[PDB]
Amino acid sequence: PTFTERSQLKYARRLVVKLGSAVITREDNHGLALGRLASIVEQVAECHLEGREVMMVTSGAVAFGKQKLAQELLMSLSMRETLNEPRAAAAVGQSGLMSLYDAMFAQYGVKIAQVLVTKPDFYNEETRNNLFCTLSELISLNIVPIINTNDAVSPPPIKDNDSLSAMLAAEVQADLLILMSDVDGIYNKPPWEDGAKLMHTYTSDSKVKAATWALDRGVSVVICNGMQEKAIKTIIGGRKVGTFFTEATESANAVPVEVMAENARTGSRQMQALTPAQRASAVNTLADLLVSREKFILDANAKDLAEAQKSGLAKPLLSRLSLNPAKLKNLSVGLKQIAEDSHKNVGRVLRRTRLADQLELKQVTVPIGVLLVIFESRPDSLPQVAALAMASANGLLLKGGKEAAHSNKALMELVKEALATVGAEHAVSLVSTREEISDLLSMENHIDLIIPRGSSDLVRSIQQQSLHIPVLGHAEGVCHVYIDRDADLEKALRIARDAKCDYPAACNAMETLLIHEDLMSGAIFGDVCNMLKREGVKIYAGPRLNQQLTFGPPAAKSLKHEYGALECCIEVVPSLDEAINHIHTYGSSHTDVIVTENDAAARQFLGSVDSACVFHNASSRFADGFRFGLGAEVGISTARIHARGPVGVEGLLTTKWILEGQDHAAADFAEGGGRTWLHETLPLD
Amino acid sequence: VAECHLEGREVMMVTSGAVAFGKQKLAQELLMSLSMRETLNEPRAAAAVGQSGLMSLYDAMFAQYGVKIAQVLV
Repeated sequence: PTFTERSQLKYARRLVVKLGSAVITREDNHGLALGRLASIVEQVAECHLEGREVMMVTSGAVAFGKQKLAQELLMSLSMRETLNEPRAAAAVGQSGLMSLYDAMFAQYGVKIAQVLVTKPDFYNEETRNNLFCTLSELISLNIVPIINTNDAVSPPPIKDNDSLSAMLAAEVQADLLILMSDVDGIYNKPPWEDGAKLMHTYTSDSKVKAATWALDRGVSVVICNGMQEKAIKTIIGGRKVGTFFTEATESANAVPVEVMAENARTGSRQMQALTPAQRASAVNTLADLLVSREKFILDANAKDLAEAQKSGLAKPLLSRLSLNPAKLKNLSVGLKQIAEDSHKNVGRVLRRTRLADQLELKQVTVPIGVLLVIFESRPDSLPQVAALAMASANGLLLKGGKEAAHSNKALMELVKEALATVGAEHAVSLVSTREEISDLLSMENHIDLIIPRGSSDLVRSIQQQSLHIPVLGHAEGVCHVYIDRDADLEKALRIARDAKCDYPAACNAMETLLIHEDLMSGAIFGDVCNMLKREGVKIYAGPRLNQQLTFGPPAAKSLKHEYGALECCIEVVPSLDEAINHIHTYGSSHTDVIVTENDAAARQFLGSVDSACVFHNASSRFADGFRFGLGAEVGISTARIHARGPVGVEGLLTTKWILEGQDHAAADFAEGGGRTWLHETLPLD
Repeated sequence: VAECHLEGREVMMVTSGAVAFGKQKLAQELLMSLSMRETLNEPRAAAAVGQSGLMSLYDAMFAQYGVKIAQVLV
């Protein structure tokens, strides 16, 4: 079986389609699946005019024949009686079906040739070889030999069209093999069972038996879904459809998906009972080991970035690939601060209240569970997020990028060691090297939270891709600035300086500007535009300014665009309320800032604006959590739930209600029992 | 045949000459599949090809008269 991977399909030369009887007929048994049939034939004529070697093996003649025979038998009775067989249908259907195929194909210039066979024809070797050389000749002549079994005179380990197709594919020595059947694939139990798990690849029934048999002779077998649209062009498209069949890539190559997740769940439950300074000691040891074997990891990083450099794929990426013992020291000290602050994050009380005699309760913090972080290779965060997990005592699934994968593996074994030290388990599992983002993205019930961290491309591709799963992270940092008629100019000057000039590539970086039109005449417009020129900032403009000015800067494509570089649209309005309108109209509710000296307008703004965060005489670059004294954050959430913007450690917990009644019961508290409600909010511990 | 059968008689042709038609088709193809350089100077194959095409032709012709046919190889 030369081919082994669903990219290698691009290069199959000789392939053998095989349609099932379910494909041809409908459920009404009143015709054909003409749409499906002609679709298959169009795909085959395409993939053959390409140059490939293709030879269908049909089926379902008897169904068509039965339709025809029934109609005739109706049409041949006495009108009196109207007022109250394998071989026959076989032959009739064979004729009509060949005619139909022939018209359809000749619509594409190609030519066909019926070839009927029987079972004993395989037992005579000479017959077998005559058939073989015949088929090879036909194919060599650019012909599409539509094979079938001579059921018309001799109905039938060849016991079907399927085993037939297998034996053929072997003898013909073809590349591929497609059993376009009724069902869509394979599971470890019927759909009306437990374990509806698709066998997108198959390691190592009648269908499956033939699959085994043939696959043991050099062919590469597939099984698709007959009713699955654009089947063949997509299988050749390489995309994972149906149950591909190849040999094993066992855990020596990769644990498939889940065992990692469940191992992580288990170890999370383990460390759940390992609170008091256990994980603190763990992160202490981890920072130590980070500063103790950096030479190894420095050299791994150096070599891996040097390897990636020959590709030269992305200057931002290749620059983030920088790693030096300065960053190592920064990571170590941040992790030390994590160890410090992470003392009593978990298992902490929130409420203390009694309802009845000896009937108290509380609502206690608790890890979230299985976390899947995803990020372009910025390996500096790997130990960061690992420390976050092991402080929060929740498991963590890891999947970065192919870049720096070796350095990532180094960091991974580092942290795995440091955790196995105390924790009794590597309650963490990395996986990389072609981890089919969409697939595990679709998998549910084990993962909890998607944490994209790489860059805006990642978060976008996720949001558009992610479906039915808690995600995090913003989509784009379309910040907004407003300056009031009650604001000194140089303030706004240095403010816009720190705003745009500081790091235009940031996510939380400003990309717009809004000014009270009243003060437009105060030369401040010119001041700021000239300052932007001092920084060489591309300036766009909007309808209000274009109306206002004569020559002016160029226009703007769309108010809801982001640049990431020295480009910032600028608009101007009269009304603070109008500012509210515009912001809410375009802004991502991500960030905002007010520069003014009156609080009345300022506080009205603040109370009215619905950003993720608002400010006063400050900088959008303040949005880093670490700047908030929040400790090591994990990301920036614009989602309307559970967390806003700076997401520290607490954004990685939930609560759990616990109660200890004596013998209490619900109906007991009703008037039928001497039980009351107290709701005395006991002072939390 | 369609006449003498719409009359009511019982008729069932037994054709021949598939290989000739097949040879015509095969020759044309073999021409159409050479390098333009070389252009400047088998029972079973023709059998099957002719069988297909011939059955198609009979089928169109007969269906022009309402009757229906059915290939039977032996």
